[PDB]
Amino acid sequence: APQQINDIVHRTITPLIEQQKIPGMAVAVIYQGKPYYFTWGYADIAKKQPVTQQTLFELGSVSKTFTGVLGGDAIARGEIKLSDPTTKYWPELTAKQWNGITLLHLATYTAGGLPLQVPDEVKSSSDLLRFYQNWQPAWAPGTQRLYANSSIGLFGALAVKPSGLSFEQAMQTRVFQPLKLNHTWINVPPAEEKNYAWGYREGKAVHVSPGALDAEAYGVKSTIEDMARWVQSNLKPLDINEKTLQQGIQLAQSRYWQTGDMYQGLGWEMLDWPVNPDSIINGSDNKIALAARPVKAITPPTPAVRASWVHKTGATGGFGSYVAFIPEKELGIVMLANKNYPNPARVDAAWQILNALQ
Ligand SMILES: O=C(Cc1cccs1)N[C@H](B(O)O)c1ccccc1
Repeated sequence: APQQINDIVHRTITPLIEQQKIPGMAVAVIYQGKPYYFTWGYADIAKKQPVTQQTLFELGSVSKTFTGVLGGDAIARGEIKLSDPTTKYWPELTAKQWNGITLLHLATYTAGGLPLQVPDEVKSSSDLLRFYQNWQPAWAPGTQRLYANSSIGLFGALAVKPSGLSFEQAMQTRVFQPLKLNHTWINVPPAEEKNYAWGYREGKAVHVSPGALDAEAYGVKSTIEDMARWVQSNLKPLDINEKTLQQGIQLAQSRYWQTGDMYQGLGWEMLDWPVNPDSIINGSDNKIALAARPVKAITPPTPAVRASWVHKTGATGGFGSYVAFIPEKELGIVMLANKNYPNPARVDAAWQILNALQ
């Protein structure tokens, strides 16, 4: 890598790994469109397996960006419309609080207070119908944003219904394969287990547990190479050959709602560039990011703005990920770690690196 990239990445990440006691980490910097990779530490402490460019990490909520894009692709295919009521795709959702709640509200966490987590007790498909039927919104739809797995998770499940494909099959066929993300998975195959890093929570090696709508909200595992390709795809959607996927990417970066200086896309979150680093750094902290906040509708949504800082944080019990890019500068970064460490530390490091290179 050019020495400038080598230096800012190592001078920023090495201290981070030491301060946060991260076992293993992989970073990709996309500079002028080309990827540069960096790895440190361990994917499996006990077995002394190092992190490599082929190591799989749990992406946690960064998976929502894939769900948003898959949803965008379904819209582009004419299979669903964000203005469609949720009941159009789940007629069994007859409870009256659902009248007025559209796929847009589900995708953008504005349905009226759907909860952050789907309860552990929910497993069967009928357990899920019961959970949503019994949920009582705190607010009218389209008035407040409350980040929630049960919101975008349901959007993902419903978005693929017209296709008749399972969510995993749709994701593989319509997003992973076209983009050549050949080492990106919702369920890690046995052939790839040798590369699946363990996550570490309080020193214990752990992997994400099965849960309702897990694939849709936090279930993707990927390598640093495939994630750099994901960043390149989102930085330059026009280079993508598959028409509906190119449009879906563009739709996921449209600005649907505004809260403070942040705009909500489908999965992706965006701020105008140049950004005030404190605004995105402090903003990433969980109980700012997970708070109930009033939203202003952007009517109609603003098409993807090239001069934006587009990003998403993600975590599972044992992993912490972060992706951010700036279309206008053809610049981006992916940070994958097998410890769920504070979001502000991720954003601070990313900003230090990208600001140095911009
Ligand atoms: O819920 C998850 C995945 C899991 C975290 C712990 C067990 S599964 N992730 C989202 B996302 O990374 O934003 C989340 C939700 C609530 C709090 C922190 C993270």
